[PDB]
Amino acid sequence: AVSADPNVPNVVVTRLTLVCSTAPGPLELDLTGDLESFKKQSFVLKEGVEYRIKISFRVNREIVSGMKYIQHTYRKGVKIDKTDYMVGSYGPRAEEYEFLTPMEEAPKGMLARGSYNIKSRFTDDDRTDHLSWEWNLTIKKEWKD
Repeated sequence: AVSADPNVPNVVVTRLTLVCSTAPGPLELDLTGDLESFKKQSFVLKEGVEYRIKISFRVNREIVSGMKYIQHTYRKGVKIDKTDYMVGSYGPRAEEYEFLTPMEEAPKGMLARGSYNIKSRFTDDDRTDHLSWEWNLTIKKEWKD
């Protein structure tokens, strides 16, 4: 044989970042080992600040011509917004990359405050789903003001 055996996927969501240029820092959601530790807590978000989201993933085996990112804004148990994000063709170079979603205002309002469960399924246009999990988003008044 040659080198070590595969028996492992080549593309998996390594982490999720949330830059807002206002909060205390980018919320990093690890998605490789402890995945059930996110359903116990949530990321404090602002009423509706325009924040961008960046998904990270390592590719060290084959190219993924058709990387996609999904996210169902589950609210009160019911879905209120879920869509896919066409990324592009990714090839294995040496390490992982970082996707970047444009602005995204959160739900604001005296009632909008609360935890919002989200279903994200990062899949590729090949024949399966690389990885998928679920994290909640707690909206508040001001995390730094």
